[PDB]
Amino acid sequence: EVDFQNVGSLYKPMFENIYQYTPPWSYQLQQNLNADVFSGYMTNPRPFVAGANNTTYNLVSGWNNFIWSVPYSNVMNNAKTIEEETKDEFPELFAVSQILKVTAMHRVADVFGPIVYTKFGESATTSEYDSQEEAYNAFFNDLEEAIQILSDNIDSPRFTAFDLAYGGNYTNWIKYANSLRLRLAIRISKVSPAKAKSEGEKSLNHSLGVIETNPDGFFVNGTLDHPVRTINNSWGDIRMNASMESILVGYEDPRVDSYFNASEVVEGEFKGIRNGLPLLSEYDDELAQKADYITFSLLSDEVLTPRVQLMTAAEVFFLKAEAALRGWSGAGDTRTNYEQGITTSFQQYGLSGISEYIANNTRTPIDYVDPVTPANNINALSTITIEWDEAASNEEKLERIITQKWIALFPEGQEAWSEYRRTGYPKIFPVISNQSGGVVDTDLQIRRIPFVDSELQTNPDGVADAITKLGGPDNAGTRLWWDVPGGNF
Ligand SMILES: CC(=O)N[C@@H]1[C@@H](O)[C@H](O[C@@H]2O[C@H](CO)[C@@H](O[C@@H]3O[C@H](CO)[C@@H](O)[C@H](O)[C@H]3NC(C)=O)[C@H](O)[C@H]2NC(C)=O)[C@@H](CO)O[C@H]1O
Repeated sequence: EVDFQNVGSLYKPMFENIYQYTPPWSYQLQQNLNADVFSGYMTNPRPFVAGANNTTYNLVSGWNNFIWSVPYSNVMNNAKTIEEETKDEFPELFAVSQILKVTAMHRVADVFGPIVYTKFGESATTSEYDSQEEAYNAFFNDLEEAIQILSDNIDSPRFTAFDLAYGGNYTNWIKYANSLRLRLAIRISKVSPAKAKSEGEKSLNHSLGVIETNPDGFFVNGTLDHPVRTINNSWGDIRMNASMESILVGYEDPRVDSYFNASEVVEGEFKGIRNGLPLLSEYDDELAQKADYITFSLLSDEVLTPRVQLMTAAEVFFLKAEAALRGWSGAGDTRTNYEQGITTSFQQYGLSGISEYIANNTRTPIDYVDPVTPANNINALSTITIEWDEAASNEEKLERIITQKWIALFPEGQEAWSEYRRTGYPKIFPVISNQSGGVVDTDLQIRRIPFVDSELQTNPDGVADAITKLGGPDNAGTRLWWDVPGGNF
C-alpha cells in the first residue's frame, strides 16, 4: 500500500510538463514560439533578435532545445520509473503512465520525427532514436496495452488521489486513450492507410468508444497559473494572429470573444498580427515595433485559467468526421459528426446561436488588414463556407473538417500545427519575412524542427543515426514521415 502511494507521487510532474505550466519563460520556448505561432493561432508583437527568429524561419536553436528538454527531463524519467516499479506490481499505474507518456511524446515525434522512445534509458553514453514510424508503432502498442489493463481494472479507485484529469475514473482514461489513438491514426492516414484504418477502427468500435461529452475532454485541472497568462497579460508578448482574425471574424464566430478580447488598436474589433514579421523599416528596433503591435487583440481570460487544454470533445467529433469521410467502420455519418463537432465546441463555451451558424453558407473568411503597416495586408486564403456541402470534393470536405477542428483546438497550437502541416488546412497566411535562406519555403511553410543542440552536444552518434531515418536533410524544410506531398487522399 505504501509502494502505491510512493509511485502515485510521480504523476503530477507528468501532468504539469506535457504543456508546461512553469516557469512561463520555459513554456514560451517549449511551444509558444514554435507551434503556437506556426499554427496561425497567435503572433508575438515583438520581433525578437531584430526579427531573425523561429517565426521568420531563422531558427533559434537555444529556444528549440526546450521542445525536447521539457518532456525528456520531466515526463520520460517519471514514466520509466513508474514502468519499472509497477508494470508487474500495479498494472493500472503503469497503464495511466503510458497514456500520459504517449500524450507527451507524440508531440515530440510530431516536431522532430525520429525520437528516443522505445530505447530511452538504455545507456548514459548514447541514446538510440526510433524512426517516426517506429515511434508511432510504439504509440499504438502502448495505448492498446494500457486500454486493456484499465479495462481489467476499470472500477479501481486507487488513482483518485493523483488524477488531475479525471479524478480517478478509469472509464475516462480509456475513452481518452481511444481518442488519442484515433488522433494518431488520423495522422498516419495518408502515409500508412491500412494501419491507420486498422488503428482508427480499434478505437471507434471499442465498447466504451471515444470522448463525446465536454466533461470527458482531457484537461489538466492544475493549480498553477496558465503559462500563457504571463506571456499574454504580464509580458504582452503574444497576441491574436491575423489568420485567426480572418477566419473567426469572417465567420462571425461567437468563439472570437471566448478566445480573444476586442483590441485597442481598433476599438470594438478583434485584430490579429501577421506572424513572421521582420523588424520592419519604419521601426528602429524591436521595442518600437512591439509598441505599435502590443495594442492588437489579447487572448481572453476564459482560455487562460489554471485548467490546461489537451483534448476537447469537439476535436474527437472532427476526427470522427474525417474517419467517416475515409470510410472507417463505426465512424458514423460525416456531416453529423462535423455539425456535432461545432456544436460541442460552442457548448464548451456556453455559447448560443449554433443553429444559425451551422446553416450559414454565405460567410467566408475576410481579407486581413493591418492598420499600422498596410503593406502587411493580404486577401483571405481560406474561402470555404460553414454549412456542410455533400457535393464538394474530398479536398474541400476535408478542408471544412480541418478548418472547424482548428477553431476548436484553440489554444493548443501543437495539435493544430501538426494538422496544418499534414493537410494544408486551414489556409493560414504565410510568413511576411522568410530568413531561412531558402531552406524553408514560404508558401509550403515550416515542416519540422532540427534535432536539438543538447543532442548534438552529448548524443552525436545517436543524432547521426537519427538523421539517416529522416526522409531529407536535418533542417526545418524536411517533411516528417506522416507529411506526404500531394493530395490528402
Ligand atoms: C524570446 C524572449 O526574449 N523572451 C523574453 C524572456 O526571455 C524573459 O524571461 C526571462 O527569460 C530568461 C531566459 O530566456 C530567464 O533566465 C533563465 O533563468 C533560468 C532560471 O535559473 C536559468 O536556468 C537560465 O540560465 C536563464 N536563461 C535560459 C535561456 O534558460 C529569465 O529568468 C526570465 N525572466 C522572467 C521574469 O521570466 C521575459 C521576461 O522579461 O521576457 C520575454 O519576452
